[PDB]
Amino acid sequence: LWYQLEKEPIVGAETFYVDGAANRETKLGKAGYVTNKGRQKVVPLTNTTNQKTELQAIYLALQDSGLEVNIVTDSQYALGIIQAQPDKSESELVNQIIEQLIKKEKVYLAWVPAHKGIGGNEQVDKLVSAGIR
Ligand SMILES: O=C(O)Cc1cc(=O)oc2c(O)c(O)ccc12
Ligand SMILES: [Mn+2]
Ligand SMILES: [Mn+2]
Repeated sequence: LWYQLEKEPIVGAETFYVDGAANRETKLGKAGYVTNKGRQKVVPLTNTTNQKTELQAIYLALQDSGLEVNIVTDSQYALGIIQAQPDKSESELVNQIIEQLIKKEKVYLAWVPAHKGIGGNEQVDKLVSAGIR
């Protein structure tokens, strides 16, 4: 079915490093990205969870990118959902992400381990984590 993930990075395409952070007690969160072209975004979230913020971040990257995009996440949870290539989810947010994925021409989704010195990943982590932490 209909959408396909690239097997290797798209050379020359904007690369979005995404992350989210949420506070357990307070349920406040942030989602965001930084790109290799100097683009950045951080949005505040309420009544959220870590996994929801990580999915929110990918949705933003998808909304704000062109038809070809590389996305680098540290979330295995999100990776799983997207690599599974579902038709429909019970989650509205996942369905929105799916809708956006179909509208892309090429999407590469990479995973990196959190807090292991990957440049872009550390950058966005610091962004979304500030004030939440
Ligand atoms: O790697 C970990 O310890 C858990 C973890 C998973 C994830 O998806 O995102 C994370 C993150 O953004 C952090 O700042 C710290 C830990 C995680
Ligand atoms: Mn993360
Ligand atoms: Mn982080």
